[PDB]
Amino acid sequence: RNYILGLDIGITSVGYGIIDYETRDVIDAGVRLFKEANVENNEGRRSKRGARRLKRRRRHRIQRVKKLLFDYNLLTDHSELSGINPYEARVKGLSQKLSEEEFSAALLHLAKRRGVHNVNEVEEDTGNELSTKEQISRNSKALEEKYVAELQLERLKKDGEVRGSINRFKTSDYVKEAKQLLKVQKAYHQLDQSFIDTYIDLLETRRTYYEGPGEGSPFGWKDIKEWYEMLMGHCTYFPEELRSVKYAYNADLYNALNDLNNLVITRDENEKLEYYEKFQIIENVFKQKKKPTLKQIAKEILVNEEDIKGYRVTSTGKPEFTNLKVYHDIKDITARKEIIENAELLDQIAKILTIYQSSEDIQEELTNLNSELTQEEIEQISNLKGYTGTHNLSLKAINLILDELWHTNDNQIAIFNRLKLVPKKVDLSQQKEIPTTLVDDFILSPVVKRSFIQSIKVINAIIKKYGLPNDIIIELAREKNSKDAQKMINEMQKRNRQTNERIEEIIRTTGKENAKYLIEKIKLHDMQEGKCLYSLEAIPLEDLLNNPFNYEVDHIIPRSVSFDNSFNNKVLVKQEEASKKGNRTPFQYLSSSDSKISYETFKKHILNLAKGKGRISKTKKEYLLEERDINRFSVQKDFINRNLVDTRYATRGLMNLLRSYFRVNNLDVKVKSINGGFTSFLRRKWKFKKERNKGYKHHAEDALIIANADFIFKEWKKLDKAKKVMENQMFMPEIETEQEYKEIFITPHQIKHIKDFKDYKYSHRVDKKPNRELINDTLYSTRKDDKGNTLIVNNLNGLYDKDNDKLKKLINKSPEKLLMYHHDPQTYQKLKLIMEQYGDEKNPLYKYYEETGNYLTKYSKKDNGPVIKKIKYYGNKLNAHLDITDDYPNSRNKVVKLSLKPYRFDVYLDNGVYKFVTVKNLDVIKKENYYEVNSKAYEEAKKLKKISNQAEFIASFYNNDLIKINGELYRVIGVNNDLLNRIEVNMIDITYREYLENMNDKRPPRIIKTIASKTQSIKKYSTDILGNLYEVKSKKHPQIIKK
RNA sequence: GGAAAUUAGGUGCGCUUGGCGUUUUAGUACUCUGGAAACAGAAUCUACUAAAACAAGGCAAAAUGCCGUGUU
DNA sequence: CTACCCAAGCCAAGCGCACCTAATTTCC
DNA sequence: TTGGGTAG
Ligand code: NA
Ligand code: NA
Ligand code: NA
Ligand code: NA
Repeated sequence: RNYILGLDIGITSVGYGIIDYETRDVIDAGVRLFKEANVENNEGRRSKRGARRLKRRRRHRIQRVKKLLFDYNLLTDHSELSGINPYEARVKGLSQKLSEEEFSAALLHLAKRRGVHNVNEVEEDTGNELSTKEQISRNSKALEEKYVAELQLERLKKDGEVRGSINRFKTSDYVKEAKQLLKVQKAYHQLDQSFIDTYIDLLETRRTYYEGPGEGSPFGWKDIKEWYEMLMGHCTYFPEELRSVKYAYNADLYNALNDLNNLVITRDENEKLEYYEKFQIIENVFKQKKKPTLKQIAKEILVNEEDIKGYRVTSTGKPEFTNLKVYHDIKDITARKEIIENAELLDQIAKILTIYQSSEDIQEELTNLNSELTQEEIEQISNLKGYTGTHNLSLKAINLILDELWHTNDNQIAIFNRLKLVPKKVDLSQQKEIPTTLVDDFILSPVVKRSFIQSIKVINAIIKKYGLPNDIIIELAREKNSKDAQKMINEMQKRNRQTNERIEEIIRTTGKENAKYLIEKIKLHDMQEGKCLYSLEAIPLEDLLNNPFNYEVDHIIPRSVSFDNSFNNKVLVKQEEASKKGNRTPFQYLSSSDSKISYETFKKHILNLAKGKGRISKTKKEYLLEERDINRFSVQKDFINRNLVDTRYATRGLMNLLRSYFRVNNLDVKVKSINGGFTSFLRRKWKFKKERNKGYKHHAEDALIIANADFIFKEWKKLDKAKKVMENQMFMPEIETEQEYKEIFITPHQIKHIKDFKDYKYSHRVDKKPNRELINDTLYSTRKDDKGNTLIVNNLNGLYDKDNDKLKKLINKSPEKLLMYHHDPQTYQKLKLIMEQYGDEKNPLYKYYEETGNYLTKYSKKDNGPVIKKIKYYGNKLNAHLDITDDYPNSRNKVVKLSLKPYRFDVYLDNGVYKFVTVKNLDVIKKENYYEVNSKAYEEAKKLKKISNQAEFIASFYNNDLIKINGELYRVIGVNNDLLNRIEVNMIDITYREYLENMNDKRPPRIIKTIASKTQSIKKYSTDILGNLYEVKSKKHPQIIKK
């Protein structure tokens, strides 16, 4: 039939509501669910990618230093340098002789940790933060008379350690020390100047941001030109043309001419500047003064400033005129007419200055110009600052209309329109459905991008199954992400705690239990300092408590135009003032005779109220002092745009995409958005359950409410004015009072259909991506007990943190797990003493150090033992793991990584018994065009699971795939335990965590299913994006993945 | 609403580095044994320093070498 | 099996371009 | 939230 589509677009969900356009009965409703596309995910990938390069290039630096030492025959395979201490050698080499083994180990150590380059220049007063800027400053002061190696050696002898936060130095300080060392060791070893040059180079050299990665990288570029051209944007009017450099000469001339052509001069002659005038202006004030002032242009044209209007202006109110940057930058170093009067050359100098990023490359590229530039000039030009960014137009666009700017008075947009040049757009005439490719182009957040792409796919599926709707109404989340969302929640709860405490304070003080029924009026009362804002008369709290009906909550701006139901549009006033005011603004009401006070007296009170701590809302101030005319349509448009509709950038982009698609394919579909604040008002007034603990269906419930709102706006003729604005159609009945407003929207008994609806559908996005995180980073050592079991060795760090009770619980439950319990028991007894004395304290080690200022030290008869900074203890028995012991030679024990991230599991039915094979991310291998499962790993896993050749493959299960275990349908999380045949699932219509909360069940909030001989049946289900269920069938395990 | 410009603020993608962190091994300290000491042996607990590995792995051949946790 | 338990790499410094917001001038 | 070992 004819239907209205409502969309609730969220961070992790897209809820849709389908309701009849006439009957207002719900056809269908559901939720599309997916993971939040938060920026930290890709940040993690980029961060790891950067870390790999750092480690790779650091290693490559060392190898080259060693390869250099090999070539000069200071190092051999046979040469042994193990006992040597670099800090001792590096200091000794500064004034004495070193062995070929002792000298090289000093050079190698320097090459490994070479310090920073960029931080160097600027000192920072020490706020005692562990900042690089602060630390570098602190070391420089302490490096005044000493070299780096010297200072480190002193710290080593004096403090016992070198490494840490302090070990941050400038690269120059290392190089300075290296140079001195090489100068002294120069006499004792046969080295040429090529040696000392190559090493210093190797020590200090690092890639630049514009140089990028090496030759192979898909992230790299061939040269600086290709690098910049890829990044820079394209012209608005010529898409094929690259933008001009922001400060090209012709670009700024274009800017200056637009300024002059926008001017209006009041005089007997023409009000617009003639060509000869603009020529004189450009030459006599623009090419003469760096920052042209209004006076200079006025003096040139022989009028006063007051006669000149229509000029760009700064926030101070001072005129802003285009600065000819290149012209003056070059003029200052050279006044030769050969250079300055050459626009083309000035253009080329600007481009070179902007594209390339260092003086040296600038010089070379400037030299390649074969201009009339003196080399002395070129070197001077290369140090010019501020050549960054692009103009929004190409030189092609700029040069084309430059004469027109000179000889007409039309600005750029007037000329472009006259020339029939339209800003580039994307055609959707060919598209069979609403495209998803365009989303990134107009989006800022990764979170919003995914939500939009999913939203579009939801729409495309709905129109395919249901046909086109007349109306699409959309609401977006207030939060940009979940972290931001949680912050909103915290502030909400905190405010609630404050108000709830305030109410308790009143019932204890007055004994009037009525206060819990007057929260909003009390909130207003406290916020308004106990005065009626319209009469400025005092509102005694006792009278408010006893007779609350005498004091009315009035809406500042009438909701007939404001559509604002929030606390910001509410004021507690006397019933008499609220009655007299009617459908007016405070300004309109207080201007009339009906009012007790003048608007000025009112304005004064509000302004003082709006300043200071606990002040009135800023939005409230803007409302209370609204002096525009409410009946003016333009003003009504502003309020609708602020409070009734969603005019945020992301919303506009998506909405325009939909409208553009429909208009081009000539589809009569009306698209609109709605402010979340207004829908919340509806849900509140339509008496929906306050506590949203029903699970995912709330998203579909919201979309139905959103769809119902669209229905209401198309039902009434008084809402036709507002409906028109929401649908953005070009251009009367209207809501006249507060009471009328309530009648139209507060209709709780007309939406029972929504609440009674119980046919919600759910769609969970399935993840099948290969090569995600393969395994946890942490390296673990192992031990073998007397029983023969290999045990994981864990570390206890942060023993002196306040809230760290890990050690206390460990000793009370299992002291024998401490390796220190078996070896060095003297220290254990020393620890146990500390533990027993502060048993009540969460961390006995914290309170100790807090009181003594000293840490637990290893036992020594001389009381000179070392501090204990972390304690090893035995963990669980080793099982599922990654053996990487081979990376560590002659290691007495196994070295492992843990948590083998599963890709999927394949269920087999083997002789009436269900079993499954766990496919790890480690088992999926990449090829140039595709991923494939390791057959040797799969068969091995098949054998370890005792799967037989007779067994038949049932299905594969990825994350969020639907599974029916013994007749109950769940969604797959993943393999929880391969060895114990335990897979983890969750509920489809709700989280299992919340399900237990509703039941007040204290069981662990995780569903673990065991696939064993007691398992009766396993089926694989799936859904469309709308949440419609269906069963699947397959014959063999997919071993090839395309990516 | 759209076009250009000026200032301030913000978001993302990409690049370039720093010092940590985990682990092994070696040396030293610490503990234990013998000894007048030197020193040797044991232990590998705690600490410091150096060398090496750090998503499994895949390329690549003197290289400011390259890829491997994102999206679809 | 149920009902537990544990533990999971991290900060700081540059840079390019794209995009957005707010304010100001003109015009379409 | 999730790999996965543990007590009973
Ligand atoms: Na480009
Ligand atoms: Na620049
Ligand atoms: Na009055
Ligand atoms: Na940025």
